[PDB]
Amino acid sequence: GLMQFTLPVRLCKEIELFHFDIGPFENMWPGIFVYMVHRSCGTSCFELEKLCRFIMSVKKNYRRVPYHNWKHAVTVAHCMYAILQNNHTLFTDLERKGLLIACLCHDLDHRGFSNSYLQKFDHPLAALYSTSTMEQHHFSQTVSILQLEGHNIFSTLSSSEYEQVLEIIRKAIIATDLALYFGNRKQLEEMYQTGSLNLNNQSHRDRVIGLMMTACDLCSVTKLWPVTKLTANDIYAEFWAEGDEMKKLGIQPIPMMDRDKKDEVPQGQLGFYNAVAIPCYTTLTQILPPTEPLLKACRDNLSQWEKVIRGEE
Ligand SMILES: Cc1ncc(C)n2nc(CCc3nc(N4CCCC4)nn3C)nc12
Ligand SMILES: [Mg+2]
Ligand SMILES: [Zn+2]
Repeated sequence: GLMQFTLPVRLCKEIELFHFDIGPFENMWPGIFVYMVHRSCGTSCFELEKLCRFIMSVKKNYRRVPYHNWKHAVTVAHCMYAILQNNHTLFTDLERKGLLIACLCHDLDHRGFSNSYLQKFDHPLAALYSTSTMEQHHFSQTVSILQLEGHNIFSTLSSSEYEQVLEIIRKAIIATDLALYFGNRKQLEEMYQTGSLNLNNQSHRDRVIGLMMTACDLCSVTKLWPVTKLTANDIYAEFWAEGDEMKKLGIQPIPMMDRDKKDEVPQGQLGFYNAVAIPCYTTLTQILPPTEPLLKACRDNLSQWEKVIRGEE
């Protein structure tokens, strides 16, 4: 109970910043997550023994894929931590509890393949979940792990608080389906510009948490350039293997997943920053001004991709 987690000085200071990289030491990532819960939520939020057992079962249910792996989970949780710590008073006790968990769990048992590839392969998950296929699976894996003996980190919540937190987690995880992001951000933009945006309205909160989830999920584009660039290699390592698997089914993949179009990666990154990332962080900064460092870093990384195209690197 009197047992804080503490980090070395460099990590203790830099973990507070949006651009923090959790580092290559896999065995330090659980401590980093517990540290973040203890500070964003409190030392009393979860029973340490149950939290530790839950974190280790979540880790075991991420696969050894290039991008959608345990490092991505903890990375997306850290970005959410930074958002929560810069907007202290905007969020409920249950939201602080649920959102770090949602982030850690949001790609549970990812196989390295898009919802599109499961549907073309006719994977059993695509018959059980016709839209947001992997994201319904990730939420289902989360509930499974919460129900293992000694793993119910929410056991001290009332039955109605328990239903509320699992509903915050379900919506947060579904919102990481990027097909849902475009319309979500469009509605949030209209609501903020016409001044109808209202954070006492639950359906509006749900949208704002949805956007926070997209922002955390995309946060490789907000890191120092060497982090951004090397993460991009992992993203394509997945996409190109899926492209290979599309060609095995007799289907030309989209350019994004075709390794024959390696040479076009810099231009593909531009499209992605202009169509997805910059608009995401723009709308987020309008709604939650202290998240502006995410927009600023994204714009710096867009400018680095522009430099690659100009042969200046
Ligand atoms: C950084 C990042 N974070 C998250 C996600 C989901 N993504 N997805 C991307 C891929 C962007 C992209 N690349 C291409 N190509 C066309 C031919 C060459 C490459 N098209 N597009 C849209 N980057 C990311
Ligand atoms: Mg996902
Ligand atoms: Zn993700």
